[PDB]
Amino acid sequence: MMRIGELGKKADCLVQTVRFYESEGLLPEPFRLYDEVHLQRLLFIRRCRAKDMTLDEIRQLLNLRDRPELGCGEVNALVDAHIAQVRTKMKELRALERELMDLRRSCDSARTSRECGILNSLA
Amino acid sequence: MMRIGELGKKADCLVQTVRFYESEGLLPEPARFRLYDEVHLQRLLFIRRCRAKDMTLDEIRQLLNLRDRPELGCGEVNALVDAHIAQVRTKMKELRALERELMDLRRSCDARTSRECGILNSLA
Ligand SMILES: [Pb+2]
Ligand SMILES: [Pb+2]
Repeated sequence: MMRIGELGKKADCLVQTVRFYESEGLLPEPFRLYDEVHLQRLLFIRRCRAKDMTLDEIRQLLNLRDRPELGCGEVNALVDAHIAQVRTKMKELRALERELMDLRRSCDSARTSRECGILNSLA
Repeated sequence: MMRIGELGKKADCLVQTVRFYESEGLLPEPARFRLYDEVHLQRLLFIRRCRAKDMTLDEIRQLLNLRDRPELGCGEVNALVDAHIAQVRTKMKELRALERELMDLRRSCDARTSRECGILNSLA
């Protein structure tokens, strides 16, 4: 059994982070003592957040993990939807890059603010 | 001269958005019971174009300060856009790596239960 400080140390995260996850309903119930189940939960959360998952996605995955008898098809759908999201964002960012490159080309090294091609194209 | 509602109509933005920009120091003082004029409209349009090019409120604040000083060199405007381009390029690299990571995750499950789920099991 561990206090929150020792749990945080073992999970390589701050006490305030553990308390954030508690306030968001991501940790099972536990002065308050914690054990191996809580540590493994924190590690699971950590790996999900490192794969860009939101708290809502993690809450859904945890609910499925807690119910081993349920079908896991929705897990595949969650990851597929995330992949689709990232692909759309990449397209948007490339278009933004090209837009900004065009903006940059509108001005040179030796001008005043009054003559600035960037400021003038934004006006 | 215009009230805020008319200014918002002309700039194609909400009154609350105008007030947000005011609270953030992005708009000059009202022309005159607050009244606005053409200068405020052109400012809102400038802000709109900047935000559509992914600029943050801090970058916009910087650009506005340089716009308000026409006698200065505009070299720092070029540097601001160059730094933004560099930022976007790094983000694109990170996102592509994330995409490839998520594709690998998805490949780990391929009519199973949660107990046997390859995705859930790889995250445990
Ligand atoms: Pb699955
Ligand atoms: Pb310039």
